[PDB]
Amino acid sequence: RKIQGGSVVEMQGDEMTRIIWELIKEKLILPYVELDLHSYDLGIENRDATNDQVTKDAAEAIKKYNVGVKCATITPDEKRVEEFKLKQMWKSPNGTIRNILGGTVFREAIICKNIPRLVTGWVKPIIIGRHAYGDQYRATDFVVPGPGKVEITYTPKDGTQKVTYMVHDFEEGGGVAMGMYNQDKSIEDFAHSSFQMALSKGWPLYLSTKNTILKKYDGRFKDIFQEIYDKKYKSQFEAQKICYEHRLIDDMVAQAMKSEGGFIWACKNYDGDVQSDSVAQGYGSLGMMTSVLICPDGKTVEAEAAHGTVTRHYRMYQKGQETSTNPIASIFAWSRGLAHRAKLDNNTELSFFAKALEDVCIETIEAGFMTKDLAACIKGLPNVQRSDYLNTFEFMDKLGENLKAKLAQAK
Amino acid sequence: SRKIQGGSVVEMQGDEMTRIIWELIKEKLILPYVELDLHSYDLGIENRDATNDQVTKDAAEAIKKYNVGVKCATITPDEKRVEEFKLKQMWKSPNGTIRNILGGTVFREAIICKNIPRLVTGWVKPIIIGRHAYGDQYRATDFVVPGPGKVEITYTPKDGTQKVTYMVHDFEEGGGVAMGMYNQDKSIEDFAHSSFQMALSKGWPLYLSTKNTILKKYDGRFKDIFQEIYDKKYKSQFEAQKICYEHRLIDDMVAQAMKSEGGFIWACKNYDGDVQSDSVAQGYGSLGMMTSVLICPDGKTVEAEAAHGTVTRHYRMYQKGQETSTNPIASIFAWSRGLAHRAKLDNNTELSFFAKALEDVCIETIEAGFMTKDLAACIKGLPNVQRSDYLNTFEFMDKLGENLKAKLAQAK
Ligand SMILES: NC(=O)c1ccc[n+]([C@@H]2O[C@H](COP(=O)([O-])OP(=O)(O)OC[C@H]3O[C@@H](n4cnc5c(N)ncnc54)[C@H](OP(=O)(O)O)[C@@H]3O)[C@@H](O)[C@H]2O)c1
Ligand SMILES: NC(=O)c1ccc[n+]([C@@H]2O[C@H](COP(=O)([O-])OP(=O)(O)OC[C@H]3O[C@@H](n4cnc5c(N)ncnc54)[C@H](OP(=O)(O)O)[C@@H]3O)[C@@H](O)[C@H]2O)c1
Ligand SMILES: O=C([O-])CC(=O)C(=O)O
Ligand SMILES: O=C([O-])CC(=O)C(=O)O
Ligand SMILES: O=C([O-])CC(=O)C(=O)O
Ligand SMILES: O=C([O-])CC(=O)C(=O)O
Repeated sequence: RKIQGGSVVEMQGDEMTRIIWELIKEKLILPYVELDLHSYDLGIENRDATNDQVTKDAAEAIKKYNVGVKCATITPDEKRVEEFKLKQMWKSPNGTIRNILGGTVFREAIICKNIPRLVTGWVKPIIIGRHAYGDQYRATDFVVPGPGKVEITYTPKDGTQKVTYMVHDFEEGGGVAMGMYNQDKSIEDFAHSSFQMALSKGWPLYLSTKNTILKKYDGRFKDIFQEIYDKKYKSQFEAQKICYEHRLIDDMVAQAMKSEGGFIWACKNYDGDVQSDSVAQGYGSLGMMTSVLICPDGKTVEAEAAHGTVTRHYRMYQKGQETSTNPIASIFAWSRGLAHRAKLDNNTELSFFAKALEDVCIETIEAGFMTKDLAACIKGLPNVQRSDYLNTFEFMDKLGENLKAKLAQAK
Repeated sequence: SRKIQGGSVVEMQGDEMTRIIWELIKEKLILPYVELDLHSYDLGIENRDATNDQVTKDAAEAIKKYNVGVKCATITPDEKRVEEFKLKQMWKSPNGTIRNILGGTVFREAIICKNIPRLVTGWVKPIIIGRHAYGDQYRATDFVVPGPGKVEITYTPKDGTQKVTYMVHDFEEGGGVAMGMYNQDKSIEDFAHSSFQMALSKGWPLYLSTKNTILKKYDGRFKDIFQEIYDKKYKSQFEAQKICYEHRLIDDMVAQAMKSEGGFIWACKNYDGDVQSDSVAQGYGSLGMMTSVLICPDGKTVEAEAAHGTVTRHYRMYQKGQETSTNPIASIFAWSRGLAHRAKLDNNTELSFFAKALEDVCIETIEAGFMTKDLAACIKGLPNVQRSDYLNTFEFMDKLGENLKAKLAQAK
């Protein structure tokens, strides 16, 4: 009999990750777990067919059932419009979901003992807490077609006192302009999540901004964090002998690069996006990172891989050429979602299954069976032979066999 | 004098630890050997406050006139700096002010010594960042939103046609923050040309990073302008030199850079060039070992600087009587790169030799085992560094001065 899993929102995606997602459900999930599975096809063609309504529906379902697991998706630009004959240049589904749910996206490498890093000093984990709301990911941007003025205006709801600011007077030619924003409550929730995560690990917490340049916008982040620290967390931090520090982002990225790891890094949305990929690659691979959106309600989570649809590998797949795409991040999307589902429901067998799934992945790699990205960590990319790694499908097969044995040996 | 006649140079003095080092460089490495028509602007925080920041604008105009500026790191004030110095205003970054006036691309690259281990194992070839020097976050209009209300952004055509208004956000609960930022077509085009030309001159591929999937209009403009200029002007030359141009999304690009062997030009939007130049500098060894030169679109005007800041934390150690070991190399290369460009403009052979000899002295000294503590930590690991492994700030300047004097004396 299969494990009774409960309610989980599943979002399918695009290109190489869509194929991997199918293999994960077929070989690793469905043979062992029966789920109340609420599935939403966020493939690009279905998003286009539904005028992106399928994306909004999925987000509302995550809010209802409190657990979502999402496959990487195409965010379309002009080249994608021509490729898929799109009606519109749809917004990122991740930006849409995060805008609705809010919260902090926590990202952390998945570590194997036999995988050398590219950054020599990182012997302890770096955990990025990426603010999931606003800034560049909910911006209003446009092409300035020629000479003219761009202004930004604030009108208070108690229609008494409006302010207009000059952004730029385009005297010659055109260019681009944009407005973006963030909300106090969202920044407050982001602070609370970062302080709580640091206390949960017993590690120092660092916030990065560029408040010397964006004195008002980034100053608000720095001020809210410091206020919340002083009033709610300072004594707990002092009790655990850990600290909280604000740093300018350019200092911070260099400090992280030379650190030993073992800190929480609170990142504004954009910095969290960019630096999580830098950090993932520094440890090993984009295929070896977890990403979990923890919503401010302390109950709803959305788990995903940090990487994209791996288009470049997909193009090799389309030509029949052998590919070796790392599926572990996609697998930990499922394992982290199912683990949270089990924690909500006190589902003992599902908790065991989710941890066993993660253990199989680590054990398999550490025994010497891995995809090409990890073989390249060990040997160096010029020295990688075909005999050093498994292709995507061989590796999925090896994981399937090792999970079968683990679950059988457990019964 | 019998010194090298070096010509006209705009000098911009700065703050905290770099101000101390800056004077040591002039006193020990420059002025004993080079006679300069020095146009000095004190961009220390106190003189900027006293002149209501006018000294900063005057300095930028002087760089325009004399085509060469060398700049010390400066404090950009926030609330805490206003309190520390009782400033009249939260002045804007002098770097932003100068760059907004001059425009161009800031090219940044590590300074490599053969005995200094990297933190990033793969980087055996140079990574050159071309940072767009204009616009975006560094000439933004940002403000606090004090409570519920609407933020909108409007474009008013100069030709009288219909104004366009877009909603930014309806704040329905509480306040927050909002901002507008922009960039200009001509500046983006100049940024493209500079990046393509740098790639061809070094003979390396070029990569532009944006987030055009998200900022489809704003960043799509960068991508489209680069691609059109590539197709119309540079693609044939790239193909002849066996190199390529590619646009990549920024999160892919930073991971690609991490695992690369190096050997590429990286065209960065203003903010990314700021942040990633610090990450790259540290990856090769130290923030003290990176050059930074703003190359203006006129192909004649340059401003050289270090990429790091005023090193406040070391300055605080100096103020309390604690020994410091701050790396001056980036500050020295600001002078050497500025003087080298002055020499190129003037066909000044002796000055060109002096500027190269100055850089060689820095590299030879470190490779001979004389270095500041950051570089000793590269070799031994910070926990294993002993006092005998390095020289303090002043000792290292003295050793460079000794080695420069010896090199120039042998050269005659
Ligand atoms: N969360 C999301 O849904 C998400 C995130 C990012 C991007 N995207 C979307 O994904 C599409 C492609 O974006 P992109 O090419 O910039 O980013 P990407 O899909 O993350 O791939 C970039 C490169 O990273 C390496 N990589 C990423 N994941 C890997 C894995 N699982 N195994 C092995 N290598 C991996 C590969 O490098 P090599 O080529 O060197 O092998 C790959 O070509 C775009 O349409 C974008 O909008 C979606
Ligand atoms: N171009 C510019 O004018 C510029 C650029 C950046 C910042 N700033 C300004 O500089 C001030 C301080 O900013 P910050 O502390 O964020 O950045 P910073 O001055 O670059 O220093 C940050 C840290 O980097 C290391 N570092 C930087 N330069 C070094 C050198 N020459 N030798 C050895 N180590 C070096 C030190 O790390 P450890 O503490 O670990 O030793 C230092 O504390 C601020 O007022 C800021 O506005 C100016
Ligand atoms: O923000 C992310 O995590 C990935 C992204 O930019 C997109 O969804 O296109
Ligand atoms: O951009 C403008 O038209 C004026 C302004 O705010 C600036 O000099 O940054
Ligand atoms: O932009 C730079 O090169 C350094 C910076 O942010 C500042 O001047 O405060
Ligand atoms: O923010 C608003 O009020 C409407 C809008 O532009 C969005 O939903 O991003």
